[PDB]
Amino acid sequence: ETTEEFGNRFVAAIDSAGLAILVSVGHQTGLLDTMAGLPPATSMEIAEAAGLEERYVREWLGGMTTGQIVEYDAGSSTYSLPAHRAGMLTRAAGPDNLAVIAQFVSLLGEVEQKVIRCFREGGGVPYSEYPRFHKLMAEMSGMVFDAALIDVVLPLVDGLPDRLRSGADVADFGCGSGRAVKLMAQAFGASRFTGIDFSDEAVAAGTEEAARLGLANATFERHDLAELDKVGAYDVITVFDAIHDQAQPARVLQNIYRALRPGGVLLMVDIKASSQLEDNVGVPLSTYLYTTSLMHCMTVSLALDGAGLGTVWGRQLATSMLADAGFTDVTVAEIESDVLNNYYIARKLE
Amino acid sequence: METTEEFGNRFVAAIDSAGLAILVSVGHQTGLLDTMAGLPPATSMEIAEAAGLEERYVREWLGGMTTGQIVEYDAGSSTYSLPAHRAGMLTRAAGPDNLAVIAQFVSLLGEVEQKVIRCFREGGGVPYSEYPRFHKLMAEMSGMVFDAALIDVVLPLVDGLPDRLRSGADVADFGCGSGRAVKLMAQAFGASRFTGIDFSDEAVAAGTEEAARLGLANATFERHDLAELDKVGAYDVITVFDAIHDQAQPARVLQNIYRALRPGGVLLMVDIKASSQLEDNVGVPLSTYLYTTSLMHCMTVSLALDGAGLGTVWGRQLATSMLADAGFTDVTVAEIESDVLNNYYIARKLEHH
Ligand SMILES: Nc1ncnc2c1ncn2[C@@H]1O[C@H](CSCC[C@H](N)C(=O)O)[C@@H](O)[C@H]1O
Ligand SMILES: Nc1ncnc2c1ncn2[C@@H]1O[C@H](CSCC[C@H](N)C(=O)O)[C@@H](O)[C@H]1O
Repeated sequence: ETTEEFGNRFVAAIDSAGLAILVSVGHQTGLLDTMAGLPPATSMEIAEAAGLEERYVREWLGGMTTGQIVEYDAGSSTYSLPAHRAGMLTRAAGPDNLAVIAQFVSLLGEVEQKVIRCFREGGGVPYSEYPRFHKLMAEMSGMVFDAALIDVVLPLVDGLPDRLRSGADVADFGCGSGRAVKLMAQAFGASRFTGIDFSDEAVAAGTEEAARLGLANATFERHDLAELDKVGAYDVITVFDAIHDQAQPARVLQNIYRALRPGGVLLMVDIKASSQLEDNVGVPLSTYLYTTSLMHCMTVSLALDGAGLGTVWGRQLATSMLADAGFTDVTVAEIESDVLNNYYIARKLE
Repeated sequence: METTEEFGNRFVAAIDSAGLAILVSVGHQTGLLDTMAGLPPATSMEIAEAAGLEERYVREWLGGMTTGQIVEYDAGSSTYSLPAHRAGMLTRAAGPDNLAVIAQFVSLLGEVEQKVIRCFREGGGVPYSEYPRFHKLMAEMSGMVFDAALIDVVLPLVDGLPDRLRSGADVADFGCGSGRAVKLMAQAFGASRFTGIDFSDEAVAAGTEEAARLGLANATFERHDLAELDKVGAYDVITVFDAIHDQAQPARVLQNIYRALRPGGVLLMVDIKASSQLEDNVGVPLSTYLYTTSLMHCMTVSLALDGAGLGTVWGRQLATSMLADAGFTDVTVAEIESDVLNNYYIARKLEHH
């Protein structure tokens, strides 16, 4: 490219950056929701529907309109959210709602300055500086869990579903807020599940939902995955997007191997990307992935003097690290439902 | 006709793009972009050592920069380069031309999203006090622009203004802020007398110290609320830079500028280049960015004060109308081709008494 072209590109980028933010706001406010449930309408009409300050809404619509998400009729002075677009930005779109992931732009922006300090000074930014994250992660993750865990993900392991039905001891490591555990515990009443996280927040949350639903077969424990006394205690262990952000990932992978009874199974769902940089160029979401890794997944590990592999550790490294942990039978799967993650299946001999 | 499959891709690209912004915003603040411009193809290690920064962070930054396509990468030799054509628009060496500066605003708007959202629900707005890093940055980049072209480009737009100031005329700058404007003019025009007005004492005191330090007798500063001025036929010349749309009571301020001017006096108000019609702004670069800073900042700061909240994109048609409401029956709107972000509204006051 030449110079004129870059500026256009880079200017457009700034406009896109702003657009992202606007979408996140539309999500959190239910504007995007409200508009999907509406015909063409005026700023005041849309504000009234959403139960919001028209003024704020008016400017929102402006940005959305220039960014070509919303459509405004110059003649009638009404705005409209094209349906083909509303099914990609609304809660009702289930897993398809892309407005969720835009929330991360602001969340990452919140620590730009603390991050820049680590470029100069080393160390990293701890989890406690990202209070909003648990909720976003739960939501981002929750989309794929409700959509696909029980009927798509668990069936990737032959006979696992049957096994659960029969009864088995199952553990979710780095469980977060216990969503997957809650779904599985209702789904398989004869199996007993335990979820583990080092957060009080997550354990509280997962711990709570179960209290509410009376799911006896769900139980929650706070532990650090790098140090555990579980030996041969689980037939099945899952870990959903928790490995790359660990401080001592190889150790957790050893700790998983020990806690599995022989013939047991590890299902690690982690981000899909190459461990080689060149291979990620022009792939959608890579720039977003590296950003988050730098501003979150990469730094939170480093803050504990950890490994800091980041979000983009990749397939190659991830697999050979399962090899190193003792998993001699390892296969990688993917699903249409989740474009982001690989689904690594790893077995322990009997 | 755009297809949903198609939108998804555009919006994912958008998602990628926001991250790319932040990376550049970081690269500039870190001094990384500046650093690479001065290097030959090098390794993540070499680049981090060259910049005096932590390699691991530099590496994550480099990766995104590579995927975003800004930075080029020879995987064969594990080296990166910043192409000269790109280095040009992201380096501090471009002074005012550095694009990288504006990227910093993604995080700055990021930092207030939660408070802004609350506003949708409860009204009011986010107070000016919560935006210190934002203010200091604007002022730093305007300041370069003033250094770059105020005397040789901006003032000459007002026909016969260089002479008026050369001979010596009574000048005021409203919303002077840091005061860079006042300094440059008072340097270039020893004959004229300048006054800087702002209501932030910090700024006022600051300027006064700067004035005295440089020994400029002609420069002066005062703390006033622009909306509460009682000045009457004090100034031959009044300059206002990008400080009207943010006001609580803009109409009043314009009415106060009319009143403070002498008959035969001139107002130069610099403000954002946009239409007041929404339709007109679609397809014009940066429209989205501006509507965003407005909702996210310029609009709310006013609303916080029960203000007008006209916003960053109040536009030309509304600005001109407002001037006339204020009393100016003679107004021309100038543009400079180089500057695409601002309109230079030149409003003249009638000579009779
Ligand atoms: N050292 C550690 N010990 C236990 N949990 C850890 C940990 N380091 C990170 N984690 C967990 O890693 C999780 C990342 S996100 C949570 C994953 C969850 N399956 C979901 O999709 O919501 C965090 O919730 C955190 O609790
Ligand atoms: N009501 C008011 N009275 C006086 N100054 C005001 C004001 N409202 C806003 N301002 C000024 O608006 C300024 C922000 S913009 C500053 C413009 C400056 N000449 C530049 O181009 O860098 C603040 O410094 C503040 O002093």
